[PDB]
Amino acid sequence: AGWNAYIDNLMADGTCQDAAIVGYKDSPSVWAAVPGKTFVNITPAEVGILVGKDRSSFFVNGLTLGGQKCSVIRDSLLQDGEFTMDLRTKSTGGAPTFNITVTMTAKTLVLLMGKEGVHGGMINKKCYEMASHLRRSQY
Repeated sequence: AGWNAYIDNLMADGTCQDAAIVGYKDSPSVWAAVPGKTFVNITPAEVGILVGKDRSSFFVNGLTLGGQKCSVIRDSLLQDGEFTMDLRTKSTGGAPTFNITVTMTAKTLVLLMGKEGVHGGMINKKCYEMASHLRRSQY
């Protein structure tokens, strides 16, 4: 309810192409996402891996978000005051790859995907700031 307003903000400057707010407690589900893209299709199983105990194997095997294959660049998801994970999509046949940052709040995972050529640091900072805003409001 009203959660798509946060998506609108994340999508406002035009450098990002996808975004989602996913609750990870109890039964995971997408609270808001960009219709027609990738994050909207995120499954509870994919959410279980992001917040999982094994935080090594995915550096070798990669992971999927909405069925899209990704490689993990750095993981500080469960690190207090840091809360981020930087990823990059894995493409095939000349398709462009995009940078993604996932930030954990008290109840959600804020995922953001940049457009082609957009630096991961910019994506990381934007995702982190939205996550902190939510965190301050107890989400």
